[PDB]
Amino acid sequence: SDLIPAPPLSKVPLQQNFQDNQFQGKWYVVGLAGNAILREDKDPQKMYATIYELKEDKSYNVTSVLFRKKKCDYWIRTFVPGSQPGEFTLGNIKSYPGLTSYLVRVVSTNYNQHAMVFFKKVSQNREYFAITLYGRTKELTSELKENFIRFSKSLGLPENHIVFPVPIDQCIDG
Ligand SMILES: N[C@H](CO)C(=O)OC[C@@H](N)C(=O)OC[C@H](NC(=O)c1cccc(O)c1O)C(=O)O
Ligand SMILES: [Fe+3]
Repeated sequence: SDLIPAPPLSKVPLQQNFQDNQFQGKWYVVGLAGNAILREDKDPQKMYATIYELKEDKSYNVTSVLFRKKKCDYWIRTFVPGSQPGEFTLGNIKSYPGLTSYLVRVVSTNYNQHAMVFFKKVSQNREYFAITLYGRTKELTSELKENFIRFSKSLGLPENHIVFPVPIDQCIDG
């Protein structure tokens, strides 16, 4: 119940010329970091997928599919376009008990291989933040992973708060 403080938004770059149409589709979480994320070598974090779908109103339908307790859970929420392109807020925030704020900032992406996305939420008055290294495939170059590690560290996170989920085939394919 001690959190590393969220960084100031100045330390989180924004992906320039964000193309919402090109960001659509399935992304694999090849890297995950955050002040509430901890490496667990006893029971390692399994890889999951997050699928982005533009609706007519240009807001995203965001579905995360995860393999947990031998079934696939489906975490659904809406990302509403924020102050500038590549920046979002959470739609229908009142339906999530405790949530007072939620921010999404796409830091960098080339749209067809990889992406880094910054998340910040204030839940039960506690300020959580996270970065995900998204991949179009389950594997990415060690270079991109090291860059993700360097970015996470630049935001105050030590490497025991930086995990690389293990590739799986259940649920996240198809
Ligand atoms: N189900 C998967 C793990 O199998 C999962 O929820 O991990 C993703 C991660 N973002 C997360 O939700 O874990 C920590 C959790 N959430 C965050 O730290 C978090 C932080 C910033 C933005 C978010 O949407 C978050 O969910 C928490 O508050 O304890
Ligand atoms: Fe979450």
